[PDB]
Amino acid sequence: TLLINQPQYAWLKELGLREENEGVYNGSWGGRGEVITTYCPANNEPIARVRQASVADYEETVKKAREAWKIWADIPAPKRGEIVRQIGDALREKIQVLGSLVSLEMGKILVEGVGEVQEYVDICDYAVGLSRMIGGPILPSERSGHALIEQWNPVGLVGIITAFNFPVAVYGWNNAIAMICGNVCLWKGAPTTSLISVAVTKIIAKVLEDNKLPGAICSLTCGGADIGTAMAKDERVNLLSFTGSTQVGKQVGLMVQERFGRSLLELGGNNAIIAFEDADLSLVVPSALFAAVGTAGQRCTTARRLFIHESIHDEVVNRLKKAYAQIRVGNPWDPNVLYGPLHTKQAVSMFLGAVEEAKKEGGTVVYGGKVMDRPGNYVEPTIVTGLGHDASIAHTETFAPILYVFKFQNEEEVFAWNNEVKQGLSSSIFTKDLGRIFRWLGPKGSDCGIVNVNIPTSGAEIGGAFGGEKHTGGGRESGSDAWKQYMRRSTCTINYS
Amino acid sequence: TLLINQPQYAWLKELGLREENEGVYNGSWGGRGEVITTYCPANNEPIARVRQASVADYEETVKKAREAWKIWADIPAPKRGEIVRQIGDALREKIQVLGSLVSLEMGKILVEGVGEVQEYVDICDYAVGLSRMIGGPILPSERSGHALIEQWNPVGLVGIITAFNFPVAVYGWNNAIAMICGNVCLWKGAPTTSLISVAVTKIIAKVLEDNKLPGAICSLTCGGADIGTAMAKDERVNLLSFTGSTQVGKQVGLMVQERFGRSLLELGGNNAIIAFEDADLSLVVPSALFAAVGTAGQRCTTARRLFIHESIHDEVVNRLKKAYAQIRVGNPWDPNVLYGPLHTKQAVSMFLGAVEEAKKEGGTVVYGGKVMDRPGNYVEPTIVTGLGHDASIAHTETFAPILYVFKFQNEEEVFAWNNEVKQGLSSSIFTKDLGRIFRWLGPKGSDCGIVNVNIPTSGAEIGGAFGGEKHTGGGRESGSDAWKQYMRRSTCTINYS
Amino acid sequence: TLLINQPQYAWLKELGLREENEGVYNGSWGGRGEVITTYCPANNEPIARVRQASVADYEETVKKAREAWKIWADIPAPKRGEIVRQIGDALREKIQVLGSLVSLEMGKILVEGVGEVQEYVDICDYAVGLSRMIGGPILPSERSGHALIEQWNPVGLVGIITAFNFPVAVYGWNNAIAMICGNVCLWKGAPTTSLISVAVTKIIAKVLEDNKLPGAICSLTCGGADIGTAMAKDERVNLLSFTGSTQVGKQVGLMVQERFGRSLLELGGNNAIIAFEDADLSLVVPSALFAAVGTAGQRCTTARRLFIHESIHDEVVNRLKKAYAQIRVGNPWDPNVLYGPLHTKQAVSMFLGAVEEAKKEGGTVVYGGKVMDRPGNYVEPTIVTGLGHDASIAHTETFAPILYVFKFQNEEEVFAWNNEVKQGLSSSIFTKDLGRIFRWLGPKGSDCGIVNVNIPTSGAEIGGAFGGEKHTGGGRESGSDAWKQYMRRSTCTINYS
Amino acid sequence: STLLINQPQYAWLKELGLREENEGVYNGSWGGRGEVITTYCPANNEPIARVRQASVADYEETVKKAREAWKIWADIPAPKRGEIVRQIGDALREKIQVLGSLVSLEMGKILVEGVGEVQEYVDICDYAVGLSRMIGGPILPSERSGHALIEQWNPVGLVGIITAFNFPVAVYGWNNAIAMICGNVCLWKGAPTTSLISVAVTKIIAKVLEDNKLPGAICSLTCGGADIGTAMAKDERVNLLSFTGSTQVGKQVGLMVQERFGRSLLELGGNNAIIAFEDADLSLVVPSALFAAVGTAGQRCTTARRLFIHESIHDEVVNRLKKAYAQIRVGNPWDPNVLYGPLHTKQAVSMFLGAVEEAKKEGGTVVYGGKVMDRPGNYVEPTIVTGLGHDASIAHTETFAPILYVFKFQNEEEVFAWNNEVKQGLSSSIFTKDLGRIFRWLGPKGSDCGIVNVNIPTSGAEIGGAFGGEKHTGGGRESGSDAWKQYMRRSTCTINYS
Ligand SMILES: NC(=O)C1=CN([C@@H]2O[C@H](COP(=O)(O)OP(=O)(O)OC[C@H]3O[C@@H](n4cnc5c(N)ncnc54)[C@H](O)[C@@H]3O)[C@@H](O)[C@H]2O)C=CC1
Ligand SMILES: [Br-]
Ligand SMILES: [Br-]
Ligand SMILES: [Br-]
Ligand SMILES: [Br-]
Ligand SMILES: [Br-]
Ligand SMILES: [Br-]
Ligand SMILES: [Br-]
Ligand SMILES: [Br-]
Ligand SMILES: [Br-]
Ligand code: NA
Ligand code: NA
Ligand code: NA
Ligand code: NA
Repeated sequence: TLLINQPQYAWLKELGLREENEGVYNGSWGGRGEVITTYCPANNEPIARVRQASVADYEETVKKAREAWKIWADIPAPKRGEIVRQIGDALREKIQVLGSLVSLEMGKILVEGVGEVQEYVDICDYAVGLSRMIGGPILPSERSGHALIEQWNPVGLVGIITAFNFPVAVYGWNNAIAMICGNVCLWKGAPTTSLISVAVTKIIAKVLEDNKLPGAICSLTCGGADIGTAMAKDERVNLLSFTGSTQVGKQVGLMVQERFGRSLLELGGNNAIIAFEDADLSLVVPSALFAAVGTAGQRCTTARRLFIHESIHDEVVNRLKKAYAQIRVGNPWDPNVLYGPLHTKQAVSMFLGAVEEAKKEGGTVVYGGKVMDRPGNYVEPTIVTGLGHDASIAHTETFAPILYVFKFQNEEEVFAWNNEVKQGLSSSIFTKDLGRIFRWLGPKGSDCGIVNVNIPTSGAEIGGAFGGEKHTGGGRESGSDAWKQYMRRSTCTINYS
Repeated sequence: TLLINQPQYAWLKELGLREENEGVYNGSWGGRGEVITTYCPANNEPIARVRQASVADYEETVKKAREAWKIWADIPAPKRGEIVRQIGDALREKIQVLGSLVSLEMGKILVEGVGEVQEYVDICDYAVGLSRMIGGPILPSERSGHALIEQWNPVGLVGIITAFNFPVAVYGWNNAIAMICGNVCLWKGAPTTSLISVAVTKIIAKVLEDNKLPGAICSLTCGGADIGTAMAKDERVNLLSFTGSTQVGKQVGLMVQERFGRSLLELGGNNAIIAFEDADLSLVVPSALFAAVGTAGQRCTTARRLFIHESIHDEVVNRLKKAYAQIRVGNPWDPNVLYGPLHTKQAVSMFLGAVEEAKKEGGTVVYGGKVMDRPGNYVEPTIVTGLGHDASIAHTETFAPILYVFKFQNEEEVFAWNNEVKQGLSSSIFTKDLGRIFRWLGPKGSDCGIVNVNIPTSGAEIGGAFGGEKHTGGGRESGSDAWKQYMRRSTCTINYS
Repeated sequence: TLLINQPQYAWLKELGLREENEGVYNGSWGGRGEVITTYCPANNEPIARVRQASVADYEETVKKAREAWKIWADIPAPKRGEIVRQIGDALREKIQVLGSLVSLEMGKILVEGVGEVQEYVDICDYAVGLSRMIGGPILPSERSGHALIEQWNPVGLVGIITAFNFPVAVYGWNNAIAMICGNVCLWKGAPTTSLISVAVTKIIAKVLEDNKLPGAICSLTCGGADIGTAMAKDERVNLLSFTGSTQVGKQVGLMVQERFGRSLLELGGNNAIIAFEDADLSLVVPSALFAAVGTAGQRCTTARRLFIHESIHDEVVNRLKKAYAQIRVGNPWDPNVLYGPLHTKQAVSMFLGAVEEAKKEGGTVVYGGKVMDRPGNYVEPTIVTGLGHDASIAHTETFAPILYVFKFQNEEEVFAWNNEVKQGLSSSIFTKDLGRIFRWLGPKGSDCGIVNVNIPTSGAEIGGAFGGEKHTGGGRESGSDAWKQYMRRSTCTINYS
Repeated sequence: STLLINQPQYAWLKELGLREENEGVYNGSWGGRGEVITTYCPANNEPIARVRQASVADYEETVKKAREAWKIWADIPAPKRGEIVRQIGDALREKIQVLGSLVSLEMGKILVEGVGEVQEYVDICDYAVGLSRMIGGPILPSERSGHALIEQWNPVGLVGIITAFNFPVAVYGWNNAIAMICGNVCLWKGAPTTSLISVAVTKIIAKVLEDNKLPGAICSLTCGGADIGTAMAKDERVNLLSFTGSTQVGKQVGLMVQERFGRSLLELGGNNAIIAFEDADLSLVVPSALFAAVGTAGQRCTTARRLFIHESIHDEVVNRLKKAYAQIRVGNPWDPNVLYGPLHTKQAVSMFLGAVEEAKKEGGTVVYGGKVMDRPGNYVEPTIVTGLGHDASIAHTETFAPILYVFKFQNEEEVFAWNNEVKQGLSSSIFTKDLGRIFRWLGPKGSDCGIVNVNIPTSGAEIGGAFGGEKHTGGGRESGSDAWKQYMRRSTCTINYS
């Protein structure tokens, strides 16, 4: 009954997957913890099993990673960059099958599964150049006969805890950067995407082994909250990068603070699109559709709040309802499918709870609101009008395709309403007005980490730093000088005289 | 009875000080909380009194600072830099009397009191240029017809809690940089340096008033742990910069993380000098003396551990104990004095307690270890030989002039011994060996924030970022790109097509 | 009789000027060359005299400057910054009287004279901060046990040749930056602005001498083409910064290239404003007025071409003609005057010849075109319609207030017409269209060094690099990383193993 | 059978797409109506194959096609330009052994160095892919309310690239990779004696562009000599001219470009010194000096030509160097583990003999070498001369041959001055353990060169740094740090949005 044992899913064997897989890698493969079965959300059928990390496995892995670090930190950064280059190429070779796995086990559509792998490929290619650039200034000392230099060094072991919804790319952004920065990594992915974590780790492990390097440079310990908490409490984990809910992230951040560790937190979002009266509606409508319903509303950057100027509110709502009706639903790996399932049955329950709460708080479901009558975790993408901007349910992140729509009149009030929530990840305005655009980007504009114009809330690329403010946690990944979070600065005065 | 009422201390009135002073400034002066008297630690005489902040005063001041922010954040950064330029000149004008107040109330020697004010003047002058530079890159988007820009904006209200020992410079580094970055400030200084906080605030207030700017841009709420905890818990304080003990700093860090605020933590040190066999002993001996006994051992960067190669250990210790015997003791503001009192009686008790625990743990006091028989809080600067490098008292920061001396033989072990403690502020080696120097600066070298060569642990200048790692808390102040901690990054994609 | 000998000009003596002044400074004052008398362009009266540099003076000065460099280059950059801070304050003390001298000898209105001095003060203030920043990265070597550092060192002697029209500020930009970068300076200003060059040099000389530094760090050799040519040919002049005509600059550039020196060329402009149909005309008209007629048309950044969309051409021209008629003409020291004389009688002749050439080429003088019947070098500010955009006289820089007006229809053609001239200094569009703005800033936009939107061609500030492309010569001054032009880069690999 | 390409043992040449006669113009189309040149193997003086160079008409057509191509290329986002450069890196990777071998065959340097050049190009390509997501300027805080201030960088347009014989792949590669990601189109004129290498490289690039449906004139080739080079130097359509070559020609090129207010990037001659202090590790100094002086048969721009040795250690170092020189394996440069090949031309051999005689006239003593080797091809003995004054005319002159001039010194100040007294300013190296001396060398009273090295010879450089020299070396930089800015135009842009 396991999908991996069915002829049609034989392609899973191309990723080295079998009926039961080792979920611990530290140079050797193992797993003496609980065996987990993951399921395909499109049909609720079991795919395969992963043997998770026991406490002893965790302990052994940390020690081995730290031993490997002594070798790795001695390799020149440009040479570490060559390893990351080879990782990029290894990912390229497995792009279709790895993206197909993301669609199968996570449930996003194929083009996005593949796109996710491509993101990891792209950050590897970026990191190769960065590996010849990272460092600080040599500064002019006020003291005669002295040099003053800013040095950057690896922090050591970078733990990486990742969410279900970007089961490849988030790890990738962290890995590529942490690696070139001279750190070793320990990955604990989402339990419900354990096969993806295993598959990615196999690809990287082959590269490390082919280059005669210790595998524990990119260690894996599959597990749940138990392993995650161990990481958060472990003084040997010098930086903990955590991508996940604000509720869990808060606790991770506190645990890391308690031990004077470093954390990089990438937490929840409650992202707004705002359409002004001068907006190009031919642009607004598809943008909002994609931002709200893409990945079945399971992106951290998903649009969950849509503010529309009173003058165009009804036309936009009507056009969006028509667009929602045209959405092609089906198995996420099938041709021309744009809409797949929610990742879990619990997510379906949370969706229904949110819809009922929206109604009690005074909103009207104008499209959707129900579970679809078909196998898997499918729900109707949903549009709610009539809530106050400050409705409790609108201020909460429900990780499901529910879009709350609000009217507004003026720019000052709607910027404030963008900013009034506790989340601070992404935000977008649609307008042609030059001044309004630069005000949006300025100190009285959006308070979010991602501040977009005429592109929706999921608009981001490798070259920029990615993350948010407020309850989104403050960390940054990927581009700009995000790398500095994975290194320790020293200010060094050398008296040579 | 109060020093300010004696003709010889009439100069205090040049700083706007009176017998009883208001300790709250927000545009207006007040203070409804407890009245504190501060004392001269050289003679234990009372200087004057300060009316501290009640809860109502704090609430009033936060609200006024937040209102002022709306005005201040709209002022172009270069024009903010002009205000900072004027602050610099205003401090210049009062450098001698302000330096004298620092010597009187805090107890450091006049040249260091004056030097502290000069540090604030210097960071103001640096910040004037920086106000025309702060920002991020315009990056090449992968999307045709799109711009990608990294913007930086003020965080809002910067709370600044400072320690007794640098009662002007630490505030100054935070103020000058926070200001040019478009933030408003709220200062809560050490209670035992309340007159200094008031004096500095008077100087800045006049500049803001003369420029028709709201005074709450540089607010003051004198108080103790009550006010400081309020600040740590206040969601209205967007960034809390805290300089102080690790113990307190840990709790402040936790309170800020609980509310998803930002913290900048500048905590304790336990700084090592390491003298290799090829060291210039004519440089090591006076460097170690200054690093260990300067400010009566009350710098966060004070040398508390001295590792000496076995071949030269006895010669250095003997030469150092001769040097200690020559130190000139007196009132810290008096001519040619090099050594003043400890800041409080409690510090004397802690000094005595450490000296005795050092003995319980097996150390030998080879110079000092006694209180001095004279008015004020004077202790003998102390050298302890014989302890194991891992003696619990050597691993503890005792904020007094006790120098623990250790033998070593090889480089790798002594680098490990630098690094074994929980603190990570400053470190220094004295050697001529080129390879050893670059190894010290590299990934297997010092783990500290300040990594020095042939200059002691007290060596730093405004052009570099200042701060530590591990239990020192990770924050940076002053130079390089420390300004980024006082601002929020956004990554902005503009579809202009 | 000399104006300086009349009682109402006694304020000239506040600048230390006398009836005959030494025009050579190198630590000592002299000048054995020809004695020049300078004249006020508002009335053609002689002001005072300056003893210029002979060949022997020049030779002695270059030798003394290179000797001074030995000392200066050994002073830490931040301490050089301290000298520059003091120069800025010394300029502040004399801002009104120096500004008055600029109005008298050069002929621009008083607010611009004072503004010019303020520009030098402001670049000094900027440079103080930059003196703690200048340098390059420490880079990650691909070689184990090697360091890789980019160092920057002074070039040595920076010769600075300046134009008549910004007789303080151009020198200032070069001086402040060159100085903090560890260079010594040799100034030859415009002979018709000799008193200004002397006055500025007296201010700097006092700072250097007060600080017991050799005065040849900021040397002065007043003279004409002879001294300028010597500088261009002198291998001891490591960098020659030349601000002036394209014609002269081309020859300076070739002379410097022949000897493998460095040049920084800041040459002519032919700057266009373009007004699109969506422009705010209440903004276009006053911006075009200021940009065209400010400084009597004698800025390098003066608007000389105005392209107006066909829909709005006649209205814009009608509004400009009206605005020109309200210009207040007179003595540039009269506080209500907005328009003074051209700098020389030759300039009047060139103006007249350009006006008559414009007519011969088919243009219509719609406003002005005549020499004014009054004392001094006054001409009417002039507007010419009806020429083709590629009319010969329109492609020529005539350094006088003549604005050539053209119609256009589409964006692509008008961007091409901005770009078709040989000059490449400044450019401006007036529009509200977001896409057009970004395209203007992009690879198919303006080809100039200054690319402005909704602000005219004279829009620039010290934080940015200033200069142009094409026949404007390529050099940059003032902000961003313009400082690198005044230093030599080295790429340094250190094998420490 | 006369041509090496028609002999069976060199059939590997065809793996590069080379034939008996090859088109030496590429602009999307291949051609060449100019003079046919035959290039020769310096190891055996045999002709390899032929290349049809550019006529004036070819040049004109190619510049026009390049400028049309620029309109398309500059509109492609920089990261997508980066992706093309990535693919160029991979295409070079595929041909690395055979293109390296052609470098050894046509140019004459040993195989590890020919392979090494191709690897350098691969490596700068990989660097440029990251850089393509990074290039740009700051957004600055305007002093004006309601205004933005932005520093923008845009392509200059057409970058002409003239290269020398001695790095016939790597120098083009550094310029190409960077120019391309910066949105420029390129026009290459390589050394005539390395025409086959230019053709082979251009075939690799052409295939990548054409496979990606891009116009090939993005990376155009016009093989030729001084006539084509001069045209480029005079052409207003060539926005930046990057010239690598002799100081004598580079001066003229720089003057032509300046005359027309174009931009030049000049990478000219060197006269590079190694200085060994009394405290130097001799076990390091000797092999370093050997590699730096004799590597590439003395035909690197960064070749060590002057060796200053402290009086106390001079005789020992010279003796050890003479011993090491006698142990070098000589052979055909494309054979693995041969360490010493021929000079590039018969003319270069004659100039070597002339320089040795000049050294003797000026009072020097040849303590090793000085003669031609008794073997086929342009082989000369690597040569050590002692006894000259540091200011000897022939020591101040760049002779592109393996002649090392050795000098004694006593004091640091004097020997730093002697490093600096020549007109060239490319590379320099000291060997010492003294911390202060090392930082003084790096400081304002130290080396005046563009490359300033410590305990590694004069040929020590890597792609992450900017590469180039000062003084008569011409001032240009290639490869790393912010060298890219020379391939772009800066604009300072004020936007009033209020
Ligand atoms: N790009 C920029 O920053 C600026 C450019 N300019 C340009 O300057 C020109 C107006 O100023 P002018 O003083 O009339 O220019 P000019 O070219 O006649 O003279 C400029 C300076 O060069 C000197 N000089 C004259 N002949 C020389 C020679 N053969 N060799 C060396 N130096 C020589 C003059 O004495 C003077 O100091 C305009 O073209 C204007 O656009 C003016 C200000 C700024
Ligand atoms: Br998007
Ligand atoms: Br107020
Ligand atoms: Br110190
Ligand atoms: Br005339
Ligand atoms: Br303006
Ligand atoms: Br022809
Ligand atoms: Br032809
Ligand atoms: Br010859
Ligand atoms: Br090397
Ligand atoms: Na279902
Ligand atoms: Na006492
Ligand atoms: Na007149
Ligand atoms: Na031969």
